Amino acid sequence: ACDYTCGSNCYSSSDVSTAQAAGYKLHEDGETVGSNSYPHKYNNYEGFDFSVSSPYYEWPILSSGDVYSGGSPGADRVVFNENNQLAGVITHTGASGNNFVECT
Ligand SMILES: Nc1nc2c(ncn2[C@@H]2O[C@H](CO)[C@@H](OP(=O)(O)O)[C@H]2O)c(=O)[nH]1
Ligand SMILES: [Ca+2]
Repeated sequence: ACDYTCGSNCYSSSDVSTAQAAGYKLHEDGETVGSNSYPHKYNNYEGFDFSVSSPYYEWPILSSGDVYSGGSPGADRVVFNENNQLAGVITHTGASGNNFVECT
């Protein structure tokens, strides 16, 4: 069973922890990857009820199982905070335009 289901993509907790660790490391070092500069601030315009405090940062999680290193980020993202706490896993899949919905 999937711990997080983003559309058709299936992710386990280990998939999320691995992606999160990479994104947080880049955040700490003040570095970014890709043309859209990840990781970067996630403003939460959607208004999700996150259990952890802001600021939030978004980082791509890939269905391939690889850690994001540039190029197309796909539709899925892990959102973490300043303390490297997982806020949640969100996706563009099933959401209009560039909006997000939570992965179930
Ligand atoms: N939908 C949405 N996009 C946000 C939010 N905060 C920042 N963004 C950025 O706005 C764009 C929406 O897809 C993305 O930028 P990016 O294109 O540079 O990755 C996304 O990272 C937010 O709260 N909601
Ligand atoms: Ca996996």
